[PDB]
Amino acid sequence: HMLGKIALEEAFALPRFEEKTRWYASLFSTDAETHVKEITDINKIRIEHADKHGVGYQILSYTAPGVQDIWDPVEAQALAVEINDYIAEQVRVNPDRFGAFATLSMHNPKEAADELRRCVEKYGFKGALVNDTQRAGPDGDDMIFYDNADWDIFWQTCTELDVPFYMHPRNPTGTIYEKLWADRKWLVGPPLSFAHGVSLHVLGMVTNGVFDRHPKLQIIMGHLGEHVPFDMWRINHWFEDRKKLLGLAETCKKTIRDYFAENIWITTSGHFSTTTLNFCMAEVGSDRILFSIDYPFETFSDACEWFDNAELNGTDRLKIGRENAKKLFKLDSYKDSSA
Amino acid sequence: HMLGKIALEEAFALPRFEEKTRWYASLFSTDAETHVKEITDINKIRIEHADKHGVGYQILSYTAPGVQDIWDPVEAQALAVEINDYIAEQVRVNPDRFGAFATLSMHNPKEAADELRRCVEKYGFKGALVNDTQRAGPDGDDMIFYDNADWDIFWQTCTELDVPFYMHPRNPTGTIYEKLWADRKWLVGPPLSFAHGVSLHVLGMVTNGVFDRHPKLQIIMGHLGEHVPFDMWRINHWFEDRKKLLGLAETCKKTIRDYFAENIWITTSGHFSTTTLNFCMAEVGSDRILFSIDYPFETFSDACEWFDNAELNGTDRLKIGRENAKKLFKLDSYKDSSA
Amino acid sequence: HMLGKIALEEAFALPRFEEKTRWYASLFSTDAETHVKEITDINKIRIEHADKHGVGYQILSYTAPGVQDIWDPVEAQALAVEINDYIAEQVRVNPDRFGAFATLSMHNPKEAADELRRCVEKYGFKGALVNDTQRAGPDGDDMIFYDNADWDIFWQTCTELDVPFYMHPRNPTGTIYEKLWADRKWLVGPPLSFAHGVSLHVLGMVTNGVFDRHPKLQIIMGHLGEHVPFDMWRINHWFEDRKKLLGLAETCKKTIRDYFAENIWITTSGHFSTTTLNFCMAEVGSDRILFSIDYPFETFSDACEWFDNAELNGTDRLKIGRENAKKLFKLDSYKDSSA
Amino acid sequence: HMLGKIALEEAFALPRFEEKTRWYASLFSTDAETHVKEITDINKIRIEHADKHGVGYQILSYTAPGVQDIWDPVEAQALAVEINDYIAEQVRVNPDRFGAFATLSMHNPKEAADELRRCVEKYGFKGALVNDTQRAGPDGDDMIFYDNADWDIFWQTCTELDVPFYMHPRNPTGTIYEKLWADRKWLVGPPLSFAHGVSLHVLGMVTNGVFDRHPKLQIIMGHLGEHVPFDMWRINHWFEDRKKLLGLAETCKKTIRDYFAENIWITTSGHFSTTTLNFCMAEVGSDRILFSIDYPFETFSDACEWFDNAELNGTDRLKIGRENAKKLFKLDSYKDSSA
Ligand SMILES: [Mg+2]
Ligand SMILES: [Mg+2]
Ligand SMILES: [Mg+2]
Ligand SMILES: [Mg+2]
Repeated sequence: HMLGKIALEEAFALPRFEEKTRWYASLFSTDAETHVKEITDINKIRIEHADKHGVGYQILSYTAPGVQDIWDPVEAQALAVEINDYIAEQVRVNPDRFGAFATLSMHNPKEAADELRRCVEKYGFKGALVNDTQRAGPDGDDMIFYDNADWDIFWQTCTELDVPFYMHPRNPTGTIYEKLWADRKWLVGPPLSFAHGVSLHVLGMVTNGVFDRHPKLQIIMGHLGEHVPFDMWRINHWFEDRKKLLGLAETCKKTIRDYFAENIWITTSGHFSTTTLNFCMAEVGSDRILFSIDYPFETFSDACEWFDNAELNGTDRLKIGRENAKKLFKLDSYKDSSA
Repeated sequence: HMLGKIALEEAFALPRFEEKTRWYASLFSTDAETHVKEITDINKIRIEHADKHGVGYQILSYTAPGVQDIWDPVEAQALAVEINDYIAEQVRVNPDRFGAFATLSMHNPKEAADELRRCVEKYGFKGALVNDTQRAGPDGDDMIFYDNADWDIFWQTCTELDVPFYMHPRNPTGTIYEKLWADRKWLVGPPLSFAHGVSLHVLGMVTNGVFDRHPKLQIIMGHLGEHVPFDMWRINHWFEDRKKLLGLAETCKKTIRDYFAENIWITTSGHFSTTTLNFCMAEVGSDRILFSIDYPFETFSDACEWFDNAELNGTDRLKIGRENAKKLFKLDSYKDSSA
Repeated sequence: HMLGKIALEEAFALPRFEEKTRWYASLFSTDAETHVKEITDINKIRIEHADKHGVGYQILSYTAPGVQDIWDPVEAQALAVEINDYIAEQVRVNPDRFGAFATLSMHNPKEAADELRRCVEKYGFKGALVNDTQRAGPDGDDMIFYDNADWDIFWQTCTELDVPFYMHPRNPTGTIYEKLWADRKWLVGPPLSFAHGVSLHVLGMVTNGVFDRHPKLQIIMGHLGEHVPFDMWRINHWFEDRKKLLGLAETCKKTIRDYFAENIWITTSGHFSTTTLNFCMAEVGSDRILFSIDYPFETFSDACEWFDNAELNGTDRLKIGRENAKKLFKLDSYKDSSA
Repeated sequence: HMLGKIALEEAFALPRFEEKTRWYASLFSTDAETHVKEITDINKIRIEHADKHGVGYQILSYTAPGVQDIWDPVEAQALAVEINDYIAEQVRVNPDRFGAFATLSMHNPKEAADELRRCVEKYGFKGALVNDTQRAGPDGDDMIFYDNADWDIFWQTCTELDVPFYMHPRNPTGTIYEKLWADRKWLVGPPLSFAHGVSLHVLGMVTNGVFDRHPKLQIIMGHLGEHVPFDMWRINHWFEDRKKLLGLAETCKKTIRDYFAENIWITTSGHFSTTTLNFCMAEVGSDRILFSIDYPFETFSDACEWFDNAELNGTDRLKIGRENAKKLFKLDSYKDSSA
C-alpha cells in the first residue's frame, strides 16, 4: 500500500558473467533461470516488480562477491571501472526510478577514492557498496580490511562528497572457508557467515577509531545490522565497563550506542521480521533503519508485502519506508516520492 | 528478591594455574587481584555472593579456554581428569549449593564419553561444559568440531545419561586469530568473537543432523544464544525456503524453530538486558531460557540485581530464574529451591 | 497450519431471537444476513469454517448481552435454563468438536450457583461465560457486580467443580450509556466500552479479595485482557507503592502479578496483533494466554490466518494454540488434539 | 545522566486550598505532610529535585480535579483566572526553569477560548491542561465534553495560537462514581478510572471529527496514552473493517493511526516501564512520546532514575527526553537544553 518506497541493497550482474552468475545461483537460488534473467535485467522486469509493489526508487549495486573476488589489482580496477560505466548508462533509462552505488576495487585507498569520486562527480552515484574485504595476495587468500589509518584518505573522500558506504557481505574463501565452513557449508551466506564477516569489519571500524577520525562518515549494514543490535547491551557493557579501562579508549572515543546514533545505519534487507524490526527500533531507533529488499536473492513480494502489511505506526512506516533514505541520500522527487 | 535461583555458567580455575589466570584476567578483568581470588575460590567468597543475591544452586565449570587449549591429547586428558576429581572434592563442602559440569578433553569421541560417564556415574555431575573446538595438530592451530558422525558415540552417551551439553566460547588462536582478529583485538571475547565461534559450532550440529540422530540431546548456549535468536527468522527463511531445496534437507530434517523447541537452550549469562530477554522470549520461548551469571567475569550484583528487578511476569520469572533449570537438571531440593 | 486449535469465545443465539440478533448486527456486522445465519448455526457452517482453519475444538457460549440484559429475574432464569438445555442438545451432534459454557442469570448467587452446577453435572459444560454485570432493578438501570461476599457461594461452586469463569463484555445501558457513550456511540463495543466494563469488574474482584477467599478460582478475559496488561506496571505500582499502604491490603492480599500468575487468563479474541501478543507474553506470560476468535463478530479467516502465520516460537504457538486450554479444561481427545 | 530533560505533567495547588489538598492526598499519597509542601512549592523544593535529576524545564499545571470540579460557572471562571494570574507570577522567579499551561473553566467554549488566549498572549503560557470533563448542572452531576461542534471556536483558538491541549484525568463523581466505582474504590485514579475517562474523551474527539475540522490541533495524553496504544490494532480494526462501513466515516475521516501520527501525543507520566515504552514505540512511535513525571503524585527519583538508566537507543532517549517537547512547544534555551 505504501508508495514511493526506497530500496538500496539491490544487485545486478554484467551479462558477460553468466557462468559465474549461474554458479552463484546454484548456492543461493531455487530458480536459476529466473535468477539469471532478474539479476542481469535493469529496466524491464525490475521496474515491473517495483511498479507492482510500491517501490519508487532503487539504488542499484553490483552482486557479491563482485570486484572483491578479484585479487589481481589491475583486473579488479578495470572491472570496477567497467561496471560503473555500464550501470551509469543503464540507469539513464529511468533516472526517477534508479540510482547507483559505486563499485570499487579496494586494493588501494587512493585508487578507490578516485573511482568513487569519479562515480559521484561524473555520474551522480549515491555512495559506495563494497562486499566486505578485498581479496588479495598470490592466490586470493589474503584479505584487505579498511579499518586502519591507510584508509583515512578514502573515508575522508566519503565525507567530503558526503555519501554513505554500504558494507555488504561476501562468501568465505580459501583458508577461512576450509577451516571453518567446508564441514558445515549450508551455513555459508545468509544463514550465518555473511553477518560474521560484516559485523567483524564494521566493529573493527568502530574500535579502530574510523568514526573518531571521520565523525561524519555514514556506514550502512544490511539484514538489520548483522547481529549487532542483538548484542548492543553486551557490546556496550564489554566496552564501557571492561575494555575501555584496559586500553580500548585509546582508539575509540564514543560508545557503541553513540556510533549507531551518529554513523551507522541498518536496513531490512533479507530480514522481513516485524518482531526483530521492533527490537531493532528499540536498540537503534526507527530513525536509523531503512527499507531494503536484497533483490533478486529475495523477491519484491516477500519484502514489500511484509513491510506494507506489518503492524507499525504511521510515523515510522514513512521514515523506514522512504523518508530516512530520502534525507540521507539527499533525494528530491523520484516516482511517488511524496505519495 | 527471588530466592533459590540457579546459575550454571560459573567458572573456576585450578590454584596451580595462577600465571595463566592472570594473563587471561589482563584481557577480561579490570581488577586482576579480585579475579584471581574469585576464580579460584569455591566455598567462601562464592557462597557469600550467592547468599547475598538469592542464588540457591550453581553448576560450576572450568574457565575457558580450559582443556580445549591443550593440543597434546595425553596432557589434555590428564588435565581434565585432574579438574574433575578436584571440583568433585570441592563441591562436597556444600552439596545443596553446588553441582558441577564435566570438564573434558575432546580429542577423541570415546575418551570424552568415558570421562563424562565417569563424572556422571561416580560424582553425579550434571552434564558437560566444553569451550567450543578442541585445539589439535602440531602447534595447536587445528580445531576439532563435534558436528559429525565420529561423535555419535559421544552424543549417544549424553542422551543415555540424559545430561545436557553446554557449548561455551573460547578465544580465537593461531591462523584464525592472526587473520581476522589481531588487527581488531578489542573485539576478542564477549564483544564479538565468542558468539561467532559458538553459533558456528551449534548451527553446524543443526545442519549436520546431530539432533536428527540424537533427538533427545540437550544443548545449552550462553549469552542469550550467541546472536542466533536475532536471526531466527532469517535462518528459518534461508533454510526452509532456500537451502532445504538445494540439498540441506538430506542432513537436517527439522526447522531451526523445532530445534529450539526440542533441543537447544539459551542462558542469560553476560547479557543482562530485559529488552533482549523479551525479544528472546518471543523467538525461543520463556520455557527454553535459563538464568546464569558468567561469574567471575561478570559479577553476581550485575546479574542478580538485573534479573530480580526486571519487569517480568511472575510465571516466567520463576521459570527462567530456577524452574526451567530445575526440571532440566532433575534437581530436587537445594537451598531455597521452593522459596 | 497449526491443527487442533481450541477457541473459546465463540457465540451463538437462539433462532427465536432473530429480531434481537439483527439489531445487534446493525451495530457490529457489515453483513447482517451472513451474521444471522452464522450466529444461529452450530453444526454446519461453524464446522466447515473450523475444518478449513485448523480449529479442532470450540467451547460455545451465548451472545451478548444475553441473559445479563434481562432484569426480570424470573424471565432471566428461564431464558438461562432454556439456553443451556438447547446448546447441550446441539453439541451432542458433534461432541468431539464442541463444548459449552453455562449461560446464567446472575440475579441471585445461589440461583446462579445451582444452574452452573446442573450444567456441569448434567451436561458436562466446561465453565461459565457471563456478559459482565447483570441488569437489575425496576427498569434495568441497576447493575449487579459479583466482586463481594454475597457471591462467595457462587465462586466456591466454580472452585468445587474446578471450571473457569469467562468475564465477557456487554454494551453499556441506561444512565451509563446516556451519560458517557450516547454522544460518542461509535466507541461502544470493541473500540472501547467493552474493555472498560470487563477490566473494572475483574479488577474489582482483585481488590475486593475474591481471589483471596477463592485462591483456586480461574477467571478468563477476552481481547488480550481488556487493557489490563498495558497498565500492569502502573497498576502494580499504584497498588504496592501506594494504595496498599492506605487500606487496600485489608481486602487484597497479593500483587496484581500474582493474580495473573495464579488466577487470571487472557485470550486472543478479537485482537489479532503479534506485536500486542508479544507484549502480553512479557506482561502476563505465554502460559496464561489462550487462542480464541470471537466468532461470528470476527471471522475464522482473520483469527486463524493471523495466528497460523504469526512469527512465534514453536513452544508458545503450541501452548497458546491448544495446550494451555487442553490442561485448564481437562480436555479429552478431540479432532487433531495431538496433530 | 541525561541533562536538560523536559517534564510537562507537573502539578501545583494554591496555598489557600490546603484542606482540599490534604483530602486528595489521603487518596493518593503515603506521606501527606510532604505532599502538601511539595504540591504548593514552586521555586525551592521543586527546583532542588529538578537539579538533582537532570530536569532543565518544567511546564506546570493545576492539580486535579481543579477547576473541572466546580459546577458554578461564575465561581469556576474566577478560580481559573485566579490560578493563571498566580502561576504567571510564580514562574517569573525562574523563567528559564518553568513554563505553565493555562488553567481553564470549560463551562463555555467562548469563555474558555478567551482565557486561553489571555494566558498565551499576556503571559506566554504554552498551552492548556484540563482535567477531563467540566462538572456542570445544579449539583455537578452533569459532564461537559468538548468533542462536538459547539467547541470549534475553542479548538480553533488552540490552532490559531499553535499550542497543545493536555487532556488530564480526574476522579469520577456523582452518579458515575456511585454506580461503577464506589464498590471498588481502590481502582479510582491511576489504577483504572483515570485512563477510562481520558481515553473516552480523546477517542470521542477522534470519532466526532474534531481533528478533521482542526487538523493542526495537538492533544496530549499522560500515562503512556491511557490504554489506547494497547488497543491500536483492535480500535483500528473495529474502525476501518467495521464501524467505518456503518456510519463512522461520516464524522471521522482518517484512521486512528493517522491521528496518532498527526494530532495525538503521549507522555511517560506515571508509567515508568521500559517494556511498555518499547511497545508504545512500536504502536505510536518515538517521535510522539514525551518524557514527564506526574509530580508530586510521583517522585522525580522514580521517574528520572527509570528514564536515565533505561536501556534505550541514543536517538530516542534524546527525543523523548527533551527534543520532541523542545519542538512542539517552540522552546528557547533553558537550563542544559543542549547539554
Ligand atoms: Mg544483498
Ligand atoms: Mg562464561
Ligand atoms: Mg466476544
Ligand atoms: Mg497527573
